[PDB]
Amino acid sequence: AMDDVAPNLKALVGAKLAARLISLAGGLRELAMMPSSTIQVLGAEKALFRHLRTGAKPPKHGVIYQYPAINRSPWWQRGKIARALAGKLAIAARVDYFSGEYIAEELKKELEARIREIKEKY
RNA sequence: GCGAGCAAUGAUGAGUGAUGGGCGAACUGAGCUCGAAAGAGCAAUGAUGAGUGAUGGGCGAACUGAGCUCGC
Repeated sequence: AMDDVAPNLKALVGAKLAARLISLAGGLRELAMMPSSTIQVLGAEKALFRHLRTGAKPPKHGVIYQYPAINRSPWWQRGKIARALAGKLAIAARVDYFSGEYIAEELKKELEARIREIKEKY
């Protein structure tokens, strides 16, 4: 049993999003020090920039956009899933930096359950 | 105060602006959804709001063309 050891972000979202969130926070310490309501908009790029400089439309999502329930679903669900996903990611990044202990099937079950709740709602 | 020089065969005005890429001034911060309705489930370990692309109606918008200069 002491051979099956792994990081959580690789299981909850996988490398295409995990290594992007690390690179857009500059590092994994910095991603673990970030709030859900900034992890939502990491890699929104030109959309975050002009929401500041010109006071434009707030970015609904950043590099999280290609998640398994955002770029492929109705607009009603796209906004609600983005911040819930960023919540569960803000937990997962703090786990993988500060302790490195594995819980990611429960972090998956909670994000199945909150998206099933978004389904009974919408 | 009055005259003098230049000018439609071109007097006047302006040291200031363009195009492209990030960051900073404490994102919202609790509601939502189902139900005859009390109620029930989800939620600060993040509810909700803030998307991109396209379709239709409405609203508004800015070079001049003669003045410039002076001696006592």
